[PDB]
Amino acid sequence: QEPVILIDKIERCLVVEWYENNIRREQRISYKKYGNDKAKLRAKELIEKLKSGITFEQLYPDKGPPIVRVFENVGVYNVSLIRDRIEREWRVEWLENGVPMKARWSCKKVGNDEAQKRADTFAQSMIKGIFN
DNA sequence: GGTGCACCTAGGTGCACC
DNA sequence: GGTGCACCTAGGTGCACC
Repeated sequence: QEPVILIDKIERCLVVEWYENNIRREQRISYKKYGNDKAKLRAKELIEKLKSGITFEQLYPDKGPPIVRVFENVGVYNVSLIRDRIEREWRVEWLENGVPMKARWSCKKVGNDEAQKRADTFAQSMIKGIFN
């Protein structure tokens, strides 16, 4: 169930295959392009990142569903953090007095990193109990 | 036949420009 | 302040050399 390096001599590429929950996911590294030494090193780098706890989506957000829910229904307020590729924005959803509410930050303005930082700071500070 | 450098392309991304 | 559209990187492959 740990991440593993596979060889595809027909495609002339490595394949780093690992399992999250019960789903398998692979990432190809062509040694036709990168070469044997570089490919093995970059695959090691990805192995290191997966050892750190990084998930699939934060590595390849381009791949997967358009709307991704980082977490949802967090106890009270049912706080949720969402990444939306269609509208290219970071959103937070919660329930204040049984009322659905949401905020959004664009990525076109500040970028993926700052938009995630502001949405995360907003959401976790909401869980701390200091926002209206 | 195997290998990897050198190009090429499509699509995400975020800055500049008002 | 919001967009358009100039960049950038990843992914794919031909092509002289082992």
